[PDB]
Amino acid sequence: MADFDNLFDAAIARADETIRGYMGTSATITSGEQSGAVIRGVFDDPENISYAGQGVRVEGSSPSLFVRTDEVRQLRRGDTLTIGEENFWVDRVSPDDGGSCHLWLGRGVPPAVNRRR
Repeated sequence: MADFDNLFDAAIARADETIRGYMGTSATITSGEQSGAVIRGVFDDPENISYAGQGVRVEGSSPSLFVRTDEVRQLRRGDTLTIGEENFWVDRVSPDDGGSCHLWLGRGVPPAVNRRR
């Protein structure tokens, strides 16, 4: 469970806080215009509780995606993307002048995800 970690983790961090938080998400943008851009970022669901007591939310209705550059911004509506499972969709909005740095996604985690083992 714990091996090959420099040396220790008590009198070296001089902090001891904020450890959990595994990351490493890959998302790919494929639009009818210029499909061929791989971005990093994961899915976020405000609602949180997506198990029981659903069909209303009254708190979380749409999930956002966290990006680390400025490509998702270009991910204008009507663009399909693939992440991990290989399914990400731009839920963003643009009544006329699109360009919001909110990044609201719509997922459709399907079976086919190019597995290898």
